[PDB]
Amino acid sequence: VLSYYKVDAEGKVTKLRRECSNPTCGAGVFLANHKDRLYCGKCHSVYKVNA
RNA sequence: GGAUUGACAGAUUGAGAGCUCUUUCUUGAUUUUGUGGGUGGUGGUGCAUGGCCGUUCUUAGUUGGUGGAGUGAUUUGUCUG
Repeated sequence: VLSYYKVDAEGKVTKLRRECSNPTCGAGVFLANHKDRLYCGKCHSVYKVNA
């Protein structure tokens, strides 16, 4: 239950909740929307400059 | 269509222990809940024990086989100098 799919008609999908440009990962781990911060969960402090 | 785990920051806390709360993120069969059953315990019992030690005892004492005495417990042997 992670309802951030953003699937449209046409059979096109793009990703809600813009995700991490993590060097550790292949850009699959999703960031996390808080106030004054968007937060990575795998590397639990990476890429935190505000929205 | 998720068992569960972990986490920046803020509150919080002596304490960048998220322990617990807000925000959501992270991981994904290992765990988690209950039952039985275990493990651990510088917890009790030293009067339930082992082992070790100390002491009786820095002394010269202890024992039995065959015989003898004695109904016997026991004694002689292990002695008078």
